[PDB]
Amino acid sequence: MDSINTRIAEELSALPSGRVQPQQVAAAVALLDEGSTVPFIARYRKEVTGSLDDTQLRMLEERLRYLRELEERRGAILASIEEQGKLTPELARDIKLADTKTRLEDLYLPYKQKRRTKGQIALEAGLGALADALFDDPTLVPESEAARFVDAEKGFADVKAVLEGAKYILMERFAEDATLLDKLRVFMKNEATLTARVVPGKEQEGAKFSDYFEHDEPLKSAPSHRALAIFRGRNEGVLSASLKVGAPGTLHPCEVMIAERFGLSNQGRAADKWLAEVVRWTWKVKLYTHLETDLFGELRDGAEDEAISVFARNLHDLLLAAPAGPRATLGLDPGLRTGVKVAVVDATGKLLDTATVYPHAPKNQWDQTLAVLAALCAKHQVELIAIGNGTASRETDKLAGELIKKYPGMKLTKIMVSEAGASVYSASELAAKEFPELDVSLRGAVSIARRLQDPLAELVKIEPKSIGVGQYQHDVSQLKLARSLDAVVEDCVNAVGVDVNTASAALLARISGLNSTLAQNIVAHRDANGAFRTRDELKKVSRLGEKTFEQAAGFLRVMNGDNPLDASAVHPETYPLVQRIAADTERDIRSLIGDSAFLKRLDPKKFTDETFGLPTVTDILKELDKPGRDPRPEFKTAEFQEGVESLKDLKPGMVLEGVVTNVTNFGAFVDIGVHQDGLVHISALSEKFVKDPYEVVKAGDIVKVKVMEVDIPRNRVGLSMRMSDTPG
Repeated sequence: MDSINTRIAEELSALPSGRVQPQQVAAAVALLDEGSTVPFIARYRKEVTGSLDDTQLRMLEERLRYLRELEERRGAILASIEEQGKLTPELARDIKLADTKTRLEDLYLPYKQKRRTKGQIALEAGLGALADALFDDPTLVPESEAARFVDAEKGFADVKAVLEGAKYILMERFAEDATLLDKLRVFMKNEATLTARVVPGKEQEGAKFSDYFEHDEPLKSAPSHRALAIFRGRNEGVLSASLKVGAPGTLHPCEVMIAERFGLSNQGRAADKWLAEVVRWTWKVKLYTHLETDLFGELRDGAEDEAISVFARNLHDLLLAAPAGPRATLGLDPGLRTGVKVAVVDATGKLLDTATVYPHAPKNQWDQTLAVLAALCAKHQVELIAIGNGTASRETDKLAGELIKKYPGMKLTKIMVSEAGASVYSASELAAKEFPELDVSLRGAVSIARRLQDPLAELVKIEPKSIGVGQYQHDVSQLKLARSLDAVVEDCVNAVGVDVNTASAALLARISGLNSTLAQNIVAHRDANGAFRTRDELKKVSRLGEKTFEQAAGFLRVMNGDNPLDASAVHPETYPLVQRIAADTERDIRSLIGDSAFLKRLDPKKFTDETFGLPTVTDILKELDKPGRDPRPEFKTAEFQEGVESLKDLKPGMVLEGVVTNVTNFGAFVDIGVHQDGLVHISALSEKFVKDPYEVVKAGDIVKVKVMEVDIPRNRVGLSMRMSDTPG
C-alpha cells in the first residue's frame, strides 16, 4: 500500500539518520514480509533498501504493524457503517482522512453495537420521542411532556424516571459526537493540569510517593518518570490522578463547549434548566471519564515507550561490553543476612567451587570471609573478581578491595558487574539443567562470574524482558518490552556472529532465522557428527532449509574448516563473486585474506554486478582484510585501573570511565587517564536533548565515555557519553 510506504518513509525521514524514500520502505517491507530478518536485511540487502540500518528497520517494522492495524480496522468500520445504511460520502471522507485509531473509533461510535445502557433501555420504552421533543423545543415543560410516557411496566413508573431515561438518551447521543470529542480531547490535552493527590490515610503506607502527594503540572508536558511514578502510586491505591482545568457553582469550560456544539443556550425557557442538567451530566458521567481514559492512556504509552527505550539502550550496552575472555574468575553475589554468594570458574567458565560467606551485617564475619576468598583465589589461580551491583555491592567491593590489598601477590583485579537477570536465571530450567545439584542461591554467583568472562554468551541464557535494566521494568507493557528487548538481543548477537561449532543452543537461538528447535538440532548434529567442516554442511541439519540457510549462514562462523570464507561475514551467496575477485587478481582466496595493503588498493567498482552492488563488494573487501571482526572493544580494564594506558593505545569504540575536569557552556572536558582531556560536546553529553552542560555534569563526576576518534599526531581524543554514537 502506497499510503503506508509514504507515511513510514516520512516518519523515518524525521530521524537524524535522514531522508528515506517510499521506494526504500516498499522494498524493505517486501523483504520483511517474505521472512527476511532485520539483521539480514541491514547487512546483506543494503542495495535493495538504500542501506537502511537496524535502527531504521526496527522502527519501520513497528510502524508497519500499527499502520496495517489502522488500515484493517478502517475497512471494518466502513463495512459496518455501510451495512447500517449510514455511509454518507461526507462520513466516508472523514474516515478516509483519519490519521489515528482514536479518530477512527470516534467516528465509529454512533454506529457501534450498543450495550444495554440506560439510554438504550429508555429508547426501547419509546422515550426517544420525549428527548427529541424537549431538545427540539425548549419551551415545552419537561414534566408535562413526560406524563404521556409514564409506563411502570416498561420500567418507567413516574415522571422523574421518565425524565432521567430521556436525559440518558441525550447524554449518550451527545457523548458519541466525533467533532465534540476531538474538540474536548484537544482542549483537555492543551489546558488540563495533571493532578496527583495522596489518598487520605495512606501518607505512611505510600511514603515512597510523597513527592506526588500534592502534585500539579501540565498534562501535555508531564515527563516519563513522574508519569510512571504517579500511575504506579495510583495502581497500588496510594494516589489518585485526575485532570483539572476546571462545586464553586462554576460552569466547566467543557460544559460550555458541549452546549455550544448542540445549540443549547439557557435562556430561561421551560426546558432550559433540564437541558443544562443534561449537559452537566454528559460531562460528569460520560465525557470526562472517557477523555481521562484516552489522555491517561496516551500519557502512559508515551512514558512507557521512553522508559523502554532506555532499557533497550542499557541492555545493548550490556550485551556489547568487552568480554574479559578466558580468565579464571571469582564471582561475588552480594547480600547481608543471606550473605555473599561465591562461585569460582576456570578459564573455560567451568565451575570449580562455591561458598556462602557472611562478611557483612548482621554476622560481620569479615576476616573469616577474607580468608575463605583468599584461599579460593590461591588454589584456583583467580585473576578476576566479578561483583554484582545489587544489595550490599558497595560493602562487597570494599571487601574485595581489602583482599587485593592484603594479597598483592595474587595480582587480582575486581570489576563491578550488573546483576541483571541473575536471580531469574538461577531459578530457570536451563539453570536447573546446568547445575542440578547446586543450590539456587549459588547459581546467581555463577552467572555473575561468567558474565564478566563474556556478557553476551551468559546473558542470552536469560529471557530478555527478565534482564532487569531499570526501574518500572516490570510495570510497563510486557509485550512492548519483549518486542524491544528481543530486537536488541537479536541485533547484538548477529552483529557479533557466532562460531557454530562452539556456540550454545541459547546463543544459536538468537541468530537470524534460527530458533530454539533449530539451535538444538544444530547442537545435536555436531554432537552426533562432529564439527561442521563448512557452512554448506549446515544444510544437512534437520529442518534447516534453504530459506533458513540464507538468513543464518552469514552469521554462523566455521573456524578452521575447508573454506576460509566460512570464517567471515561474507555470505555464501557471494562466494562466486569473491572467486571472480580471485580470478581477476590471479590470487587464491587464502592469499587475499589479511592482505590489508592489496585489498585497500582494490577498486570495488570493478566487481559490482546487477545483484551485488557497491555496498556488498566494499563490505566483502573489509571482511577479506579482517574476517568476522568482533564489533566489541578490547578488554583493557586492568590497564586503566593501573593508569598505564597512553593516547597512542586508544581505539575508536572503547568504552571507558572518565572524570569530568571542567564544564563549559559548550560541553565538558573529561580525563580518561591518558594525560590529555577529551571534549564531550554539549549534545554528546546525553541521549536526550541537552540545553545546558551544567545541568548534566559537574567537575569531579565519573562518567562513561566512548572513544569517538583518536588523532595521534595532534595528540587528541574524541569522546561521547552517548553509547548510541558510532565512532565510525
